[PDB]
Amino acid sequence: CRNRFVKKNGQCNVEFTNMDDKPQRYIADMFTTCVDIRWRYMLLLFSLAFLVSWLLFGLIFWLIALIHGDLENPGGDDTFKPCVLQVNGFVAAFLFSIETQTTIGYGFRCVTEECPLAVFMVVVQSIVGCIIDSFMIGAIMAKMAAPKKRAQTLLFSHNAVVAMRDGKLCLMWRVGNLRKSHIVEAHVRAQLIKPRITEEGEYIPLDQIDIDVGFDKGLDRIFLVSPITILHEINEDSPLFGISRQDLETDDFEIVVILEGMVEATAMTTQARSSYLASEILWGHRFEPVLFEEKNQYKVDYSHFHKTYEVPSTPRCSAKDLVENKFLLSNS
Amino acid sequence: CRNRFVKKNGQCNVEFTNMDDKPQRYIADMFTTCVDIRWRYMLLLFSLAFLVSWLLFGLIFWLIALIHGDLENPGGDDTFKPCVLQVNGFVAAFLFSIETQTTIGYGFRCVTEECPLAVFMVVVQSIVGCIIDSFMIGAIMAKMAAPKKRAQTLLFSHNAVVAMRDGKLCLMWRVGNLRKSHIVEAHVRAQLIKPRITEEGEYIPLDQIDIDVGFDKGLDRIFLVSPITILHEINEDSPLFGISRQDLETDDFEIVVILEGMVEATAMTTQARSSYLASEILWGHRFEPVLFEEKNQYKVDYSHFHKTYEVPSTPRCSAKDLVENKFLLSNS
Amino acid sequence: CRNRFVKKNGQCNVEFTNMDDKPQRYIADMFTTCVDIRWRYMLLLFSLAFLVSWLLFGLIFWLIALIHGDLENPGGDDTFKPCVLQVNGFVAAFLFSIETQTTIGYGFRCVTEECPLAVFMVVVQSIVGCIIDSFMIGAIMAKMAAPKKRAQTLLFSHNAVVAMRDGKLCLMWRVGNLRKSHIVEAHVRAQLIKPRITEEGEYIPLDQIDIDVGFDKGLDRIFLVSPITILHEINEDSPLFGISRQDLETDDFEIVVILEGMVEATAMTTQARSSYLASEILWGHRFEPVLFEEKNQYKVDYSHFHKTYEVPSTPRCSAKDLVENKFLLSNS
Amino acid sequence: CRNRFVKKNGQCNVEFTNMDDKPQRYIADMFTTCVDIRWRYMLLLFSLAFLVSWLLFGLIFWLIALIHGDLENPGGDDTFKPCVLQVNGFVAAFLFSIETQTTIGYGFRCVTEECPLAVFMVVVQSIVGCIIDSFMIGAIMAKMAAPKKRAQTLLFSHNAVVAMRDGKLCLMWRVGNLRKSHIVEAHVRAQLIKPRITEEGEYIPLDQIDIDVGFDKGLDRIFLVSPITILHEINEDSPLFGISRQDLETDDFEIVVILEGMVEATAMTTQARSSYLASEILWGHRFEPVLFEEKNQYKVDYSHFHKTYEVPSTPRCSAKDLVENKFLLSNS
Ligand SMILES: [K+]
Ligand SMILES: [K+]
Ligand SMILES: [K+]
Ligand SMILES: [K+]
Ligand SMILES: [K+]
Ligand SMILES: [K+]
Repeated sequence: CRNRFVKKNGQCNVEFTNMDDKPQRYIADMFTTCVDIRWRYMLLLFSLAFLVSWLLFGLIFWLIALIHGDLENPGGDDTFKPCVLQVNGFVAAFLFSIETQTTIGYGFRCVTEECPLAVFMVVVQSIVGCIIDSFMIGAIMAKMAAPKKRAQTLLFSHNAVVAMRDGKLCLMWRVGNLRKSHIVEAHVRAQLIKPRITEEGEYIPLDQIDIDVGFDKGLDRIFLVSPITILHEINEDSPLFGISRQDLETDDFEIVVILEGMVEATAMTTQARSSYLASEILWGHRFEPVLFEEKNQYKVDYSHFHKTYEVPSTPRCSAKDLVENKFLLSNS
Repeated sequence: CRNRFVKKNGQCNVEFTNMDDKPQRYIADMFTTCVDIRWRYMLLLFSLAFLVSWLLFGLIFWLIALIHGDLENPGGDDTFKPCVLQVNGFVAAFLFSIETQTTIGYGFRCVTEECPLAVFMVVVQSIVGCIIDSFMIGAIMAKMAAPKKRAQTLLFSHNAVVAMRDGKLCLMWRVGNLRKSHIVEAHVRAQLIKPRITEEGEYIPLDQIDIDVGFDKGLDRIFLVSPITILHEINEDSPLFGISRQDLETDDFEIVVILEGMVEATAMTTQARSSYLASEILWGHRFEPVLFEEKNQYKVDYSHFHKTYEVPSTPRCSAKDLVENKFLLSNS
Repeated sequence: CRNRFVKKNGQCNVEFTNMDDKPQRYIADMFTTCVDIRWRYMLLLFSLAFLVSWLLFGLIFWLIALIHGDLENPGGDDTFKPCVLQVNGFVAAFLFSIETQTTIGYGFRCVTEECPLAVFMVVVQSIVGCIIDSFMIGAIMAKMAAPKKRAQTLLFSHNAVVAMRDGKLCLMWRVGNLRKSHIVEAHVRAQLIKPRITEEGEYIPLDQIDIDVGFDKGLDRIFLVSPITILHEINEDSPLFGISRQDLETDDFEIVVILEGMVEATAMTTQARSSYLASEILWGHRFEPVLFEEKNQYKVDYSHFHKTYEVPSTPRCSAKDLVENKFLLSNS
Repeated sequence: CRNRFVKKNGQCNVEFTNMDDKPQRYIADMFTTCVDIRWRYMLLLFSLAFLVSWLLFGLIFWLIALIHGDLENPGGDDTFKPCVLQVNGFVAAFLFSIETQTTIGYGFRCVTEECPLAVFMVVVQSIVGCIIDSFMIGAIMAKMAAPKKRAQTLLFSHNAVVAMRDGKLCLMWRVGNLRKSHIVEAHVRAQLIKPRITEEGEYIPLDQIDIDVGFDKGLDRIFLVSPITILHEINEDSPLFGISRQDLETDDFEIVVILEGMVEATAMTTQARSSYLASEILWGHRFEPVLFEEKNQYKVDYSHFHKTYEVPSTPRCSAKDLVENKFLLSNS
């Protein structure tokens, strides 16, 4: 009922305000800023840069022609040589500027040996043109390769389940790869999200509490080919230790799940996220198997991926009740 | 007898089906998609992009010439100036389009100061041409650098062995580097693959069970120069604890081995994989040494890399038998 | 009073001297060297490279024209063909050199089929031009993407605090993200900086002593959306164990804080640093909450980020006193 | 006396032989292969690629001119239009090929609307030219950024020392950064190298034995500004446990030291290595302090970096002797 901290699609539900220094901080960070904005704005920006330098040098060449007197004698003659042939006005200056910087160089408008300043300006513009190109190439390459997109070929089950596995009460959710290309050095994490008040009365608007997926033993590291069911064994140290099936219909909390790993092709790290609300957690359920063997290989049927079935033999009490009860029986 | 989950060459043996959303998910992920397809398709795609934009602008310039009336007066005269010189029809329009976007700019077909729209279109096409170039460069750079190729200069022994080392029964396989360039931050993992039924009757089509290579102590991290023999000591926590030489000819299971690390030049992570079936594991064997010293250095003879010899003194029972037996003797 | 090892802005306060081999070591490392210098020097260097090769080949073409005799017959005639058309002197040679290497290729100055050496030199310069371009592109891309800039969209609280949380005395500082884009695989570290003398009398000018943020349990790994308060519980192993509120006004030491993680877009690791002097640590204080819920989402108010309030119930003695005192009471 | 496995400069002392499949394995890995070879070979290879495609298309255009009959009428007339203007023979064909692929496009030799095949070939060559460019750019960028070069601005002390620190016998060596730019996520490892025979008689030509630098506690992770002394406390689990000052003049072994971390600018991982022979380890010595404070900052004097002084109070026995002796005294 409270609210969702992280959407099922991985998107975070918080917005920032009253940030103070953001513009100056975004300028020092401008590259990050630049690759974060939408494609259409990034490109708009670069085409502006091209446009602006074309106009600028165009203006320079125009001025040079003006003062040198080339406007009235564009192609020269035996007695007169222009700084740049065929610049008759501003459009021509602009065209020349475009043809030089882009290195198209049609040649109708062309530099001559006449004016050291025009030759100089052609040197500057060629360099400046390489610089801008380099920036545009860099930004495009970067933004293109963005690894977070890989998270959309990665999959979490719509639900998480609670069931007995190997004698232990466990929280389980399913991750899968939608591509035949690997997630290298993949590993999982999970957190329980909810506000709480400490014993000193300090109010924590949202506390983030680890959910042990096997980090200490290195079992958080998975080799992901066909879908894996991720397991949190609920025990003395689990924030879920004292929670039973009925506490699930009542309580308001959220479990954030994460899967990190490197996109095989680029070895770049992507982070895939989802979330399970208390109401999205199915007590006493098990995931339908997606994997099966055929003659020469194994196949994953992905239409069973989200599916679960009831296991009525599942205990309805907390792992705490389960432990303590075990010790009334074992104790008498 | 069951089947192989991972081929000796590292290739995974599973195929995906009934995937639902794949096309839309592959489009949001399109870059990953694009660098995953074969070189010939990726290139085909880019040349299509070039072709398509050339044709398109060619078409534009053609239309402009048409309406302006340049088709009937390609080179102009004292009284008439075309939007783009020498466009006499569609081929010429197309050529002009190619020469502008590629920045070849022969110049026979050439823009004039006459039509703001033609000049404008030359501005747009130059920008658009830089964008496409940038994409092609990005994709090629990425696909070219793909780190998984490095896995083919990395090597696993064809067999794994079981032998006593330093008083402990151990599973061993050999990894090696085929290049004089390093694998940075290299480390190993192994898993035992097989289906199993839990005590609650839940059927796991393939369970992946860690094989402890030294993670807790950090001994999973290796410095790989000449071939290292990787060691799994079989003990109370080893899934192999209760397995003896005869259980090996009988049982059906598989051990997946992994070696991850960064290609020295690019510091990109590669994952190298292989697999040992129960029948590919040699009980009571040891690897032939590949390393030997000469006057000023050490040399690795790689023709001994896969070779093993029998060690008949090796115990034929399980590490479990071995432990418990030790405590009948030590116990009486 | 001593001095600050790391500035609040993350900048390190040490300078190096008497380095010996620096120039030769910087040359072998030249790329790193090159991307470390300021933008204006890096660019100055590349434009020098362009300039130098233009001049050089310009010189070559000039010499070729000279000896071949093209200077006196620039455009040739029925009886004579120049090596490169229209090179009348050095400026023209230079222009030709620029037009070829940049691939502008106006065409007024143009290579002919006449001299194998001129054609050859055009081949060499085209290649050489691609090489230099490639270097400039590489350097610019790299320097542009530098991940340390991301650290300026990351934030530490101006102060650190000491307060009871969940029955334990803790040192706390606050980190936050100023962007809606993630820090992937983020984690924290902290060190206590100060000189000390060992029991053998060895003087360590500055010793760096770990401050346990949860590494053993993996709690150093944070998922950072809205600001997290980082917690050091002061206990038997904490270098702060024996320090009380009064020891804070007296002692001279420093706590260096670090947050590392990958910029989402580029998956490149950035390191963000700050520092708290003893005098910058507020005993008996708690951070003002920045996070609050509204109808459909959560919002962070960043104007409360640095703010703290007094918690007068906080004990003023050391965690050591606190422990030992607990055992006089529990002991009688 | 035996031999050095890793040189002081980090270079590994082993060579590989009898490798079998190397060529085919190097071809699948060709990119890695290509960025590993020397600059002069890599460039030679690309200029070959340029040369080869220029020649090839040059040949095509020549053939086209030949059959079409352009060789005898290079510039055409009112009644005849060539496929490509001004191709009079092979040199001209070659020039045209160069001018098109490089996009120089002088324009004297120029495509016409006449032959669909010539136009087609201009399309193919433009694309092919972009592809090759892209490869060359990729390879150069990669090879340029190689992170291992960073290891030459990183430094190990020429010697390692053995001395008491804080009541414990420790092996110590010194690492330092020669740049004002950081090594991000830096950490250390060390190994003891030597051949040995197991209790089963198995001969290990060189065994690599971990030297505990603090991995379990996370103290292997260092924040490196001014030089750090790395510490191996010699204890029950140290392979050096039973080694005393005299065992050092006698025994033959080697300690390999490693420092890994990401180059700040590129966030690429570099590995820096060195080695200490038994004879390069100084028993009863301490490093001279390089760090000192001045008015507004700290400075590192790098001329003291390798220097050590004698500490005559250092015990000359093994950590084993030291422990056991402690328990004869404490025991009576
Ligand atoms: K031209
Ligand atoms: K890159
Ligand atoms: K541990
Ligand atoms: K060009
Ligand atoms: K051109
Ligand atoms: K041109």
